[PDB]
Amino acid sequence: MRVGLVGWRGMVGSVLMQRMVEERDFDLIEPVFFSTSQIGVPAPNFGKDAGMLHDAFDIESLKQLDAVITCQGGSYTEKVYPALRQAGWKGYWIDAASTLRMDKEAIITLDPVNLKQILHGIHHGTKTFVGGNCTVSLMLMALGGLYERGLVEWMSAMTYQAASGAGAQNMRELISQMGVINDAVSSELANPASSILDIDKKVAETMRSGSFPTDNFGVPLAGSLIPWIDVKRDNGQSKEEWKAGVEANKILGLQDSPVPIDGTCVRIGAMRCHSQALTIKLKQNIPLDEIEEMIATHNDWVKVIPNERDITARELTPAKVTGTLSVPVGRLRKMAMGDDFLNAFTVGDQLLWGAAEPLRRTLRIILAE
Amino acid sequence: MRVGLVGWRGMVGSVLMQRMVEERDFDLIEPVFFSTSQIGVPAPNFGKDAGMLHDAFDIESLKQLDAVITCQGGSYTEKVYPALRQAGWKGYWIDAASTLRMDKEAIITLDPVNLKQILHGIHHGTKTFVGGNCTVSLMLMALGGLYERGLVEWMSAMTYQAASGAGAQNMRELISQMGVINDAVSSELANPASSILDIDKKVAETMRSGSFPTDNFGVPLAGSLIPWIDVKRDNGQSKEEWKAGVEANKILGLQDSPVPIDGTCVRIGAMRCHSQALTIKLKQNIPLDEIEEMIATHNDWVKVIPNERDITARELTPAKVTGTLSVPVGRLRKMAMGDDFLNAFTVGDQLLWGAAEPLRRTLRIILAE
Repeated sequence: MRVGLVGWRGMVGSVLMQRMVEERDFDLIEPVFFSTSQIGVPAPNFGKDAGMLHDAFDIESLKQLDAVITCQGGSYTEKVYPALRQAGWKGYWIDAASTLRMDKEAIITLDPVNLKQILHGIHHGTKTFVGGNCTVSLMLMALGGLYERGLVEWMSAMTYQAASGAGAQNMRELISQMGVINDAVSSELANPASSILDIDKKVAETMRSGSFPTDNFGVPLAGSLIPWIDVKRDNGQSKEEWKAGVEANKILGLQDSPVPIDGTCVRIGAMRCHSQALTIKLKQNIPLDEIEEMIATHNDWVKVIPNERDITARELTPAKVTGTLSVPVGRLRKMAMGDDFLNAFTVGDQLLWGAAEPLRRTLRIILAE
Repeated sequence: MRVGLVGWRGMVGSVLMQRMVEERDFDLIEPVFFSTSQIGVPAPNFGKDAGMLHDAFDIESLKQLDAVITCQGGSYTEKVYPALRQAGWKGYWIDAASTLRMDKEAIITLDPVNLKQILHGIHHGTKTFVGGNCTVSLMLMALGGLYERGLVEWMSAMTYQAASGAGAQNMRELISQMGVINDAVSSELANPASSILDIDKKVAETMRSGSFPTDNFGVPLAGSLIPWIDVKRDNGQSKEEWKAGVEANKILGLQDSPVPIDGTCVRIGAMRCHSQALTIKLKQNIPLDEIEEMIATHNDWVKVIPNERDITARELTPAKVTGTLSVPVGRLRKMAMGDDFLNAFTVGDQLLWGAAEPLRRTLRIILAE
């Protein structure tokens, strides 16, 4: 199989390349590397020679491929995808971008949750497979066991989203902001006799100053939070908030009778893990033990953490999860509202299950069929 | 009125002192400053001479006071309060600590919500007045207009709690951790062409290292979060999560038919403002405009932030709110679950309405009555 790679040098693409090397995906394909900047020079060698860099915008070149995996983003997909399909290309388009998620000819791919749907699509002529929104994918990796059994009546999701969701430049800005905050008080910070209110005064002033680095976020992130992600929609949701309901229900094949999913999506000062605090309304009163089993046995990556302070502090955090494929879920308990209300808190890596991992897995599924 | 001040040198105490100076509270009282480790040293001069620092554990000296305002904490109250009351002291005990909050003889004070309850207490022999949990006070300052009208069926609260809530050393530690994170990658950040994954790897290693300053939190906070605050309770709640239900219903005088309040309390890398993401179940489908009016008209400090992207990012954040008495609430909209589900996101300063402000206001109410 001849597989084109686009956006392999960017953040998501570089994670994908790392994972494809780790899993020896390249052993099974003929990789063709494309560039949006410079062509004709040697392609990256991740273990074997792959020839030259090809023109990412050349329709004839793309037409010769059996598949494309693109992490290049929405602008690229919009520019290339329609023309490529119009030109008669029937190969597999595997895409990280949101562009095609809700297209009638596309399947959103999260195989631990919807392998059956993916396989049906492959067998019946679906050629476009799109990774879902990071928060959606991470939530379903945590709660797939409940959703697959049709037990969720509705879910409120309040999120704690990392800088990586916005981009590499945003991550850099977050760290720079952290440095500027510390710089303001570093001389007196470690002196317990120094006025804590004077320290706070300087921190607040620094964060409010015009020179505080906020080009990417627009406002401070370090030391703060931003309770709005992406553009406004007419009903008052942000696009980030709206994505959950439409995408999860497409993944789950419930568009005719969707699970209402809503809440507030908040950016916080984390690098690359999204966390989510969930109010889950269940259709029945299920014992907590059974809920724990349903969740834990759904997939190999979900990890149900005992509901205890010390273990939670150590295991259920971005510090623990960053750069791993593990999806811990904890604080699992019935709520004051009733035995059909379930609290959950989950953490997941935005770049792995939330971006790169479903792309390589989809490739492997297509190969095996 | 002779008023004793205990724990005035600490963080909440320092904020209280600043506020009492700003509002000229000292003009109305005879302040007597107490101490644990500086007995005999001249008392602070905030405008007038207050003599010398008295012994905070001497019951005989405390008995000469008409009132005590204590920011000293739970262990101090546990030791001094029973002994002082048993000695026959009939003065006013105004306390920030959680200790006496649920005692039958005590009133939880948040006068923009329960002035009437406080006044009735004063006129009927109540001599113990206790500030509520920071999260409870801040939530009710935002949503008092709905709660006082009995329109809330239940509420799920997912919190984003500032470092200051854990203590002054914890806030310092947060800033310290920010510095350590930046230090690890400062060279790479200054280079435009550095790899984001290399930067990410170093940040994660730094956060996980024994050298990372985690003495107070036990785990990283900067770059992370901690979805557990305070001790575990038998039903799986943390103490922090349990406080909202018992305290809010006491404040509102709803013990006979309490509003269910529950959720997950999470520590994040914010300086001194708590933020809360609320799923509010209403007993009726109230028009959104009317909800906003009910919220806005409740008190002088709540601020309805229009549900627009740019204004939300600028106004509904710790960076905006820090060190002010403003309690913005925004993202006000009906949710996917139905028009009797209200989303709300609110931010409030932990040290003001969440700690010091109800104490000085209670003093002023007692003085005026």
